[PDB]
Amino acid sequence: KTLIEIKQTPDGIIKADKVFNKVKDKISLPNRILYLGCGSSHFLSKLLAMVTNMHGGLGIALPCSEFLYSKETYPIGEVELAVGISRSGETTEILLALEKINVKKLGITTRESSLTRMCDYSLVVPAIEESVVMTHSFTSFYFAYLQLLRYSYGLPPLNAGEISKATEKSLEYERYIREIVESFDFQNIIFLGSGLLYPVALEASLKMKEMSIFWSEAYPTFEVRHGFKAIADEKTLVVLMVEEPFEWHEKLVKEFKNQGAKVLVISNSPQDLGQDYSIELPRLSKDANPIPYLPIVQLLSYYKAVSRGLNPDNPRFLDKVVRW
Amino acid sequence: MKTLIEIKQTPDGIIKADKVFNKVKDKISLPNRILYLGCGSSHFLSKLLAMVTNMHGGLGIALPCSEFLYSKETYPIGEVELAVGISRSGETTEILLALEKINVKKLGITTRESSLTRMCDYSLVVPAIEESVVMTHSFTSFYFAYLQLLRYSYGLPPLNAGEISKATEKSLEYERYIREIVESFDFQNIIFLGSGLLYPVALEASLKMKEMSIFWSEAYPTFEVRHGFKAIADEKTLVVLMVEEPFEWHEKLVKEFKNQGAKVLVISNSPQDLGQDYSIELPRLSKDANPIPYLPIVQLLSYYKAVSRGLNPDNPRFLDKVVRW
Ligand SMILES: O=P(O)(O)OC[C@@]1(O)OC[C@@H](O)[C@@H](O)[C@@H]1O
Ligand SMILES: O=P(O)(O)OC[C@@]1(O)OC[C@@H](O)[C@@H](O)[C@@H]1O
Repeated sequence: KTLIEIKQTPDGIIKADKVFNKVKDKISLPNRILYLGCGSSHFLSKLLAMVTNMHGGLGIALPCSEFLYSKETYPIGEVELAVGISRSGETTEILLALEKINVKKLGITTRESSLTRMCDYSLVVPAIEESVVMTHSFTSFYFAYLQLLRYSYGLPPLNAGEISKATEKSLEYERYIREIVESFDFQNIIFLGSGLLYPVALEASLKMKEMSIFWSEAYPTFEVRHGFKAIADEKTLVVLMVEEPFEWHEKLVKEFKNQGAKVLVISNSPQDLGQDYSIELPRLSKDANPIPYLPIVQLLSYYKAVSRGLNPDNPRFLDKVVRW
Repeated sequence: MKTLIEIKQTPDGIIKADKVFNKVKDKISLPNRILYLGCGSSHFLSKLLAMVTNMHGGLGIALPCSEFLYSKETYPIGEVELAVGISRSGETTEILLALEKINVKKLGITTRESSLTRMCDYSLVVPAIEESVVMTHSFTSFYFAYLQLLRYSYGLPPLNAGEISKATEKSLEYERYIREIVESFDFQNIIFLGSGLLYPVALEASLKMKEMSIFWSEAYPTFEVRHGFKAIADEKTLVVLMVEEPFEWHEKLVKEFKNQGAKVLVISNSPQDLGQDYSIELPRLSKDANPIPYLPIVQLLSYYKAVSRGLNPDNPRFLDKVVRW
């Protein structure tokens, strides 16, 4: 089901737009927003917090358990809205977190659930997934909320059709991605991204980790030179995700190749940075631009998993919903 | 070899830090809104400082230098009353580039007079000198020096340096125990876990293992690990749980990892048996200083694992002591 779900990304964008239009005039997102989630939903929370800041607001993201047990170490301050993100809407930690919150609560989930019952409003984006690994729901949740955020902040709406078609372009790379997995049997991998693409790198790494029971890491693009690069050699694939690369990116690619690693560049640029593999995606509004990158990293993780005889639908030791 | 010698200078580093603090305490006033910038281990130290700043009623945010340089708009920086640039060498290009773009007051934290100190309004020069490419005792020394300055600035009483230094001497007493774990359980990957102030310590611990042993190491906020990340832990994995005051969930988590076949080392300030295979109890200190004794433990673990693999922690492959552009 994992592959089928990744391929439903284009439709997920359309479903998200529909939900946005249904609730847009029922809730107005404020300036100070706290985002809470676990696992992939935490990485989505980080992404939402980032785009909130990008558009002039003040967003902070924290893992549910850190809010539950160590909130004093985080710069939360006054919260005008608390957003709880949970694909299942049943994760014990998010429910525990929200019951401690008194301010307005907005839930983001795929279904009517325990979560929606404890929130004042909710974005129920029906990007249903049977797989334990979150795929198109991440992308769909992001778009639905982004539309709502832009709307609340007085910005023009994004073109859902254009963005959905952009993800169809990402899916055209399926065979090429399969070829990467077939031609280079990497033993570990590093995902790199800056700004909005950093949370995407974190999510990408988790996809690879869950689906492939793999050694995968993720870092803000240039932070990797600070010790982290020591574990990259001829058995490593480095995935650099960048919208508009500059000289430092070319130097970084060269640096990794000098260590023997192979480099895959996913960008919105026609520039040759010296990469071994290249995936060019349609450039969109800066805030929506990360969307087409998700299906690419999801497909890469899926095919690497299959190449190891693993079942991405039900990774060993994992539960679909973490409960306590 | 200098790495082990440097790890063992942790106790003295605390004393050196206290001396610097007392020399500059009335020359530097720390504000409410502070931005912390650093790279690599210095970034993880920045996260720790930002957290303790929040813990004490201030507003601290930490960012890797390059993210501030090229993607600051995606972060909740807001109004900055002070920018703190952390760099052991004081020569990292990214920190120099970051600070020159800032107009507000700038404080540097480094081990030596350098390019960094020359562009800051003032600096905490803590002479915890290190020849190893891997940062060790300078991390805790920098932390203590600033922590004292923060407490003083915020009207709180001073921490007892001698007591904290002694606490790290207790950490070092576990050297044999740690060496023997490395010699008996040949783990192939490792996961460090910590919450609150111990999360940045887990991040730093993981980097120490990564740099010193060219190892597969990961770090996560304690309970976040159940959310998919735990899939890579099995009988070849050592899970290191760092916790000051464990409760019911910690015992359950330890048991969950053992059920996957992994062995668990618990480093805590509690005598409670959570079911761990290995146990290291450290002296409990003031909440803000409590993380200090944990550093030499993880540094020693990374060092011995490196030696067991015939690797030289002083000069990890591919690494430059100072990253320049
Ligand atoms: O709170 P949710 O978004 O339902 O889910 C959070 C999550 O960590 O739960 C356990 C696993 O299924 C993970 O793959 C998933 O991302
Ligand atoms: O800015 P600094 O704190 O000098 O150093 C930052 C750092 O990443 O530089 C490269 C290596 O030596 C690393 O071990 C070190 O932590």
